[PDB]
Amino acid sequence: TTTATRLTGWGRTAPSVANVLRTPDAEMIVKAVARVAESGGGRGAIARGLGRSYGDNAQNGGGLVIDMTPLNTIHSIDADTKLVDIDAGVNLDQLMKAALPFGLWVPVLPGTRQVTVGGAIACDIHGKNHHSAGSFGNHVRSMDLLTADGEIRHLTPTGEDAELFWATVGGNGLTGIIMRATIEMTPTSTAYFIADGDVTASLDETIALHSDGSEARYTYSSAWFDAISAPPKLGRAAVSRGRLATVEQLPAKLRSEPLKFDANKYTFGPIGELWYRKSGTYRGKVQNLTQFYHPLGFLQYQFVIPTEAVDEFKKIIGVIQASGHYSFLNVFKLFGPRNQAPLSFPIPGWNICVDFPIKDGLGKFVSELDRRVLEFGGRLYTAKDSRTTAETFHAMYPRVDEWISVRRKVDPLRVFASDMARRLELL
Ligand SMILES: Cc1cc2nc3c(=O)[nH]c(=O)nc-3n(C[C@H](O)[C@H](O)[C@H](O)COP(=O)(O)OP(=O)(O)OC[C@H]3O[C@@H](n4cnc5c(N)ncnc54)[C@H](O)[C@@H]3O)c2cc1C
Ligand SMILES: *N(O)c1cc(C(F)(F)F)cc2c(=O)nc(N3CCC4(CC3)OC[C@H](C)O4)sc12
Repeated sequence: TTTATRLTGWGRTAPSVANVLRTPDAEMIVKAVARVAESGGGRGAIARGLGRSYGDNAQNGGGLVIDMTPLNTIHSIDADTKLVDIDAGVNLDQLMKAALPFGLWVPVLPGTRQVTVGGAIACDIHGKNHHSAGSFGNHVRSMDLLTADGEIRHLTPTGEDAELFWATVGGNGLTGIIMRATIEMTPTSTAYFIADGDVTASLDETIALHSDGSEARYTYSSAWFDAISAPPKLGRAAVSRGRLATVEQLPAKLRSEPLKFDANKYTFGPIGELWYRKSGTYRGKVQNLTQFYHPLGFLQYQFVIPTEAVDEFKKIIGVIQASGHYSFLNVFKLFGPRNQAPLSFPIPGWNICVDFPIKDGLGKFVSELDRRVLEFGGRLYTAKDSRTTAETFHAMYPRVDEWISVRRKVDPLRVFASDMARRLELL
């Protein structure tokens, strides 16, 4: 039933060999776990979704990895309660297409639709609407968790078992296997966005745009920013903000199916600077999911710095541009309020995603970035991380001990284990 497979995260780095189970039969998954629990210690088990996490949180070298993608039954969708009851292996793309005809919108979407509900919960994923909607965990009304004792537990965010529910959110698989969840969806009357585009010339302008109160007018906000140019250019951005459109805001051609699923010589001169300002500046543009949300040998790096530490954030950015490591795909956003999950990554503050080409000295440079992020009160994201230390991680998440204590109640014999758990000492 299990196949010895060579696994890696999305970054295609740090491989380890695991016996991978792949079954639609929930019963065989249950017996598998009990089989891991019976054989004493061993290197335990971990669930895996679509493998989109860049790090080592869904591989388990020398142990068992359970592939959850064949558990992809959508059980029910209800437009009146706005609830969706789905297996953990359903992906958000499948969920998005199933839910649209009910006037229901997946409440948190990440940069790719190929992620499982299970993965979305376990990494407590965020998106472009974090400042208005929180993260994925905020919208989960219930989940069924297969715990180390072989029993399936029904968890809810309030009432008893709350502690365990909030340990599972952003718990990277380490409380057990989410089999099934109920999600509350966002009502919508269209599959479209209405978007305002703003272009800044400086980091200080980017920050001001995000501090002037304009952010409250928009449910979705993000920006591509310059991580390469010298200041004051550094941190100039193409900002894209907006909301889901209502049917009366759609052009006529689109009002009958409102919920339809869907370099040159001038380039571095002043004429292109002008083109770039023009084409990035607009009001009330209607856009489908792709145009607005997916507008598009590397090391993905993501951090958030708390809101108040704006000087510190600016400094980190400068260290990056003077580093001699050049990143082109840079996404910036201001996160809103955090949730109660002790290992949830997002906090209110300045979030950035960069992508460095693997080069001589990068490894030791990002270690130095880790220290700055730590010192400035931020954290890195397990979904993006393959290489930080246990000591850095623990200090970045001061509620880790509180989280560890919950995991020890639910998994006393350390039945659930991963490459990340051992590296980050969450085992
Ligand atoms: C191109 C790209 C863009 C991205 N953009 C964003 C973004 O904008 N925002 C964001 O937050 N993230 C983003 N991500 C990261 C991605 O959203 C998360 O890594 C997500 O957790 C991946 O889902 P997955 O199903 O592939 O899970 P995997 O990568 O297979 O697993 C991730 C973690 O979830 C756990 N897990 C999976 N299934 C279960 C289950 N059934 N029960 C318990 N635990 C489980 C795993 O054990 C592992 O710890 C991006 C990734 C890529 C490749
Ligand atoms: N950081 O990676 C990041 C943060 C956010 C936000 F929610 F915090 F704002 C959003 C976000 C995103 O929407 N997309 C990202 N992509 C990274 C990789 C990608 C697709 C989208 O970019 C080009 C390449 C083809 O794939 S990251 C991101």
